[PDB]
Amino acid sequence: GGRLSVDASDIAEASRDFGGVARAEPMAVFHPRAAGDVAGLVGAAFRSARGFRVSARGHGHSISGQAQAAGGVVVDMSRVARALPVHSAALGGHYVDVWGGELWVDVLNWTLSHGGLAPRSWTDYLYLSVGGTLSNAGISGQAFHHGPQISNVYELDVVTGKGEVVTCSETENPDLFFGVLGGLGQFGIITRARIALERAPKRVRWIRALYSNFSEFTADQERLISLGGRRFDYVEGFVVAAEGSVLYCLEVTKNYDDETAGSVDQDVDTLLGELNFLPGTVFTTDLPYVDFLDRVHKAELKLRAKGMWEVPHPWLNLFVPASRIADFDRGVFRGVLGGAGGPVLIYPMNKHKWDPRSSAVTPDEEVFYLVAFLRSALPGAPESLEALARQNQRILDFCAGTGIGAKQYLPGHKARHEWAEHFGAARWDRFARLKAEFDPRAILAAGQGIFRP
Ligand SMILES: *Cc1cc2c(cc1C)nc1c(=O)[nH]c(=O)nc-1n2C[C@H](O)[C@H](O)[C@H](O)COP(=O)(O)OP(=O)(O)OC[C@H]1O[C@@H](n2cnc3c(N)ncnc32)[C@H](O)[C@@H]1O
Ligand SMILES: O=C(Nc1cccc(OC(F)(F)F)c1)Nc1ccccc1CCO
Repeated sequence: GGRLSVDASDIAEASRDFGGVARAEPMAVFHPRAAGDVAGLVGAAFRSARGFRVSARGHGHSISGQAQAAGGVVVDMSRVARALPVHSAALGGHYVDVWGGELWVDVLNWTLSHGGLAPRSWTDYLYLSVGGTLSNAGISGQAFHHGPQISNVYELDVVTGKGEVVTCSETENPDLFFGVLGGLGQFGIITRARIALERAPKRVRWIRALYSNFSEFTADQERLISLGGRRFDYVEGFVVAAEGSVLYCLEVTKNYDDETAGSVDQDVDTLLGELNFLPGTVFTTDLPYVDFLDRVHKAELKLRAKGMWEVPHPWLNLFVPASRIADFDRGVFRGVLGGAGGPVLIYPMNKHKWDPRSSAVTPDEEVFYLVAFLRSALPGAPESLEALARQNQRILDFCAGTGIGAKQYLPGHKARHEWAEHFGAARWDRFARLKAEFDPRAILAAGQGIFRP
């Protein structure tokens, strides 16, 4: 049903990612029409004498070649008839079946136009694939309450490293289901995901407030994620330099529709009155739900206009235990980064919203932060990338040297002992046994660099 391509433009795209450093080239790009085509190509890789590398590519947003298949085949999962959202009296809510390669922006537009429904857990940027985010976690300001996107999926169709098509969920083949979720593409290619949906809000009251005190900023973020009961629907934060001394910006939203429109003003005021931000630093925006969710695509268009999008992105994302966040500000925000461009995001989440059976690796603490260092190197300036990479290593060295039990989100580890350390003994054993069962020849997502044939 599908086709192998050797088009130079296809080979070039499959040989690069948003990180802009890793450049491992495949022999061909596979364009599947349906799941059976993906199964055929993986089956052929498993049956071949050589056992060539096969990796699915979502939207190519990896930082360090995780979707690259050196001298093998890259499956271009990008987009056919779409399934309509479905109501279930047994689940007590809606769901939608989507193709693994579908972009979250296309999922949103589809579900809104078919019943005004939408996923309840997001990423900040919607031009990412469903299979791509579900293989990591999929995190944004809703995760503290709904959990990440891996906690908002009922079922999957997975093409294993043996080319077998398996339907899995908590009740059917749970080992494969939980293994694949946060699994870094190690156990199969997601061809279908059954996404949980809620009736979508119509509008968003988007708030930002400034802080000069890190203890008050984090104390307010930790109180907000423990609510209610009156609560915000989104809790994020970011670090700001004195020009435009360190400032911290709290970012929150209150979702509303036609029914709740008359209570949104007082709900926001009651919640904000209980906080400790700097007086006269509250900024507010009122806009449609789709416009708020697509806010990063707008930042993207302004960057493409300045030739500042197709630059190297040495991004570093860390999960930091809440017990060590104060030390982190002193040593990193004030220390390492004290004194190319890019935001530094920071906000806490609740570990109980993360299913411990999945492959995702979080710190061993109930409340932990995501600290996202989203810095870009200067265009056509290799020394800018090098200096940023040295700063990232200084951040990891700081965590190592002070015993902060941080974990990398989207891990960029190379060595086997680095992966052993990342997972820990119990999780590593579970991970390796799943690999022996579902991808014994290490064909899938070899660009992650965890296993070898
Ligand atoms: C570039 C970027 C990334 C990003 C983001 C904003 C931008 C500009 N904002 C994020 C956010 O708010 N929250 C979050 O959790 N992540 C965010 N990211 C990172 C993003 O999630 C990752 O880059 C992730 O890899 C998804 O991106 P993408 O869809 O482009 O996938 P990929 O890079 O090609 O593949 C990543 C790994 O997954 C495997 N893969 C890909 N598709 C599948 C399927 N269908 N099944 C199984 N495995 C799959 C790849 O082989 C690779 O190992
Ligand atoms: O990339 C983002 N968010 C984002 C927000 C505003 C501007 C952004 O910079 C960009 F260049 F416009 F993409 C990125 N988040 C992300 C990235 C990787 C891993 C996890 C996250 C979630 C942090 O909230």
